[PDB]
Amino acid sequence: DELYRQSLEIISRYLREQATGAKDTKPMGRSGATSRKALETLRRVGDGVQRNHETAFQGMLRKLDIKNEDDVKSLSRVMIHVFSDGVTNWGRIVTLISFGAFVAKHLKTINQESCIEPLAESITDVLVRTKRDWLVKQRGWDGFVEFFHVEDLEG
Ligand SMILES: CN1CC/C=C/[C@H](O)[C@@H]2CC[C@H]2CN2C[C@@]3(CCCc4cc(Cl)ccc43)COc3ccc(cc32)[C@@](O)(C(=O)O)CC1=O
Repeated sequence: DELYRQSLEIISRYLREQATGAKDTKPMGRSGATSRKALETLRRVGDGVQRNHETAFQGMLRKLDIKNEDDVKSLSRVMIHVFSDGVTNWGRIVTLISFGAFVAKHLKTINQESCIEPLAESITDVLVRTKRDWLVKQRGWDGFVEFFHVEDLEG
């Protein structure tokens, strides 16, 4: 399942990088060029989402009250409720992953870094297993990179 594997790699790297503030220097697996570009795109667009919706992000984090492994496990149901049960577009996918990064940073701050990888898996499961048809129709991570591509300015 190449789409699942690629998705998990991109999402896991972004969440870990957000939490630690350090780039992972290990090579990507399969489809490395696209995955690198996808991660670069999340760095740009995801960071903006977290700031544009800072108050709402903080509010939801507070409401969720994430302390430990069991709370992190409980998030799948919430993601299905909020993300899966609605329209699908790249913006909503970016928000799913960006709020994930916001939770990952919280996990670092409460010294529960071990829960970041399970969190990344949960987000990937929700995205790929509930929206595969859409993702395939939209050309997967190549489509993601194409959708957010910015042309160079003249001059
Ligand atoms: C205009 N916006 C962005 C501002 C809305 C902020 C919301 O109050 C709340 C703060 C987090 C967001 C709720 N979640 C966050 C949520 C749902 C809460 C649990 C959760 C946990 C993780 Cl690890 C990742 C994501 C999520 C599901 O992902 C979302 C995707 C799309 C939208 C909202 C999502 C979103 O698409 C939606 O609200 O439907 C976001 C949207 O329209």
